[PDB]
Amino acid sequence: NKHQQHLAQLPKISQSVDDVDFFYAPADFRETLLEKIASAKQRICIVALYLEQDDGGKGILNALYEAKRQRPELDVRVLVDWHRAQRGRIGAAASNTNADWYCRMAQENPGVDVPVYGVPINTREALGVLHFKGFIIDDSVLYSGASLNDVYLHQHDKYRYDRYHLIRNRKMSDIMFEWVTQNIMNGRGVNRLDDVNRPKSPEIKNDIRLFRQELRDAAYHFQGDADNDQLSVTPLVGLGKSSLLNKTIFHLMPCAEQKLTICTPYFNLPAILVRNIIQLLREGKKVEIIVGDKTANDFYIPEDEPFKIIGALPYLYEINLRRFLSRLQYYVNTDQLVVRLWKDDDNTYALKGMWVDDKWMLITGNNLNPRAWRLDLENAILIHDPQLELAPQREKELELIREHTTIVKHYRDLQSIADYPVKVRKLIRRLRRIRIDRLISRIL
Ligand SMILES: CCCCCCCCCCCCCCCC(=O)OC[C@H](COP(=O)(O)OP(=O)(O)OC[C@H]1O[C@@H](n2ccc(N)nc2=O)[C@H](O)[C@@H]1O)OC(=O)CCCCCCCCCCCCCCC
Repeated sequence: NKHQQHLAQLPKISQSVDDVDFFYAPADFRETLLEKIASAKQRICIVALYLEQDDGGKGILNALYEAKRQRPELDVRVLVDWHRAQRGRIGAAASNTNADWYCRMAQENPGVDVPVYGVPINTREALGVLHFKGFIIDDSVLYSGASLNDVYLHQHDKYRYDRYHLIRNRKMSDIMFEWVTQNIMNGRGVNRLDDVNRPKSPEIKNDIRLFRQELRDAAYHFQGDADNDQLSVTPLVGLGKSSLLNKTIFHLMPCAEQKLTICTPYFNLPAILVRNIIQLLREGKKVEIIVGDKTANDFYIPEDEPFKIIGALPYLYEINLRRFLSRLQYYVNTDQLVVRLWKDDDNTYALKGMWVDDKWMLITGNNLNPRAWRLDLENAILIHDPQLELAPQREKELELIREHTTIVKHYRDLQSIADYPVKVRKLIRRLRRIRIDRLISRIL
């Protein structure tokens, strides 16, 4: 079996069960992060899509400044997306940016250096973003898809559901930390957001081009020290067709002997992944797909509030799901295909991951969409648990993930375009007439 061989031959870093901690809620993740910031003695590397200027973001940044204040020799770095940091939300009131905020924070803390870098994966945000996940603190990585804001940290009443794994592993964290240092920190495109005279994009357009071309080769290189019959972790990083992550995602699915479970908050599977699923289904195996309700998509705008064009995305992601469910309705009937809609009032959904049987767990920022396949800098940690040492945590986590879901029993239980609000419905129909929906899909 060529797929199983790929996995068997992946380099693997030995992992102690006692150096792996699951957390099951945003608040716990927040507290853990604050716990580790205060405790860190060597380094703190925060890579995130963004670090918002809200109570959540402030909480984390204040704690970083405080850590550096009490340990000047501490190596503290924040890396966020260059483009995202220099704008407000799409279709919101143009405002003070996070980058401006980063500048005020430096000014307001004169003695203490917490460099905030901005990482452009492409010259336009829409064609590439920093989707590298990981908070690297000393010998450990607190790993999550979460960015740093109110909802992701559950600062107040609303939350955004992600996953949270802390892994103490000297070798892995070193590999991840050094990679970030070598391939991002010093690198053409990367500029400091905590500087009022930071450049604009026209000046670095060619720096970004060469940066992307070097990241096209983005990979980790390390010797394996663990065999395929012991708990291990395999850090994976990638961008584009050369991504080892994407190839590992590809080969994982067919390795399922019983069941595959997939999480994504943006359901838009590349054809090659859909074929994997169909294969599994045709072999009598089970496939579980846990996606958010459109109302739990962070692009969703309620009927109440004025409609904005970006608010059409969750509808498109649902169209994708309904089309996918309609094709495979037989397997829903046989109870092999289980599609779960997640919804918890107006809380939002951001879960990623793959589970292959009870043996592999992929924790990743990868949303298994065209964005991750072609555009964005993605990473992951692949946990191999052959002796089932993490079974209590795996089972507990999935139990909690599934709690606020309902199983789709037929595809027509999902709304069709006809049922959508008049402005959305109209917009979407026009896009489908002139096949623009097929085009936009590639950046979704
Ligand atoms: C009214 C004006 C109309 C004009 C529209 C054109 C404007 C385009 C320029 C901006 C392009 C943004 C690209 C973002 C890609 C990204 O973050 O990709 C990664 C992301 C998943 O990252 P993950 O780590 O999983 O985390 P999140 O899910 O929290 O990431 C969501 C990001 O999106 C931001 N956001 C969310 C809601 C909102 N209203 N505005 C925001 O800025 C958040 O602040 C955050 O940065 O994957 C995605 O986000 C998947 C969707 C990609 C969007 C594709 C480009 C924009 C749509 C296309 C234009 C046509 C309109 C639609 C017509 C049907």
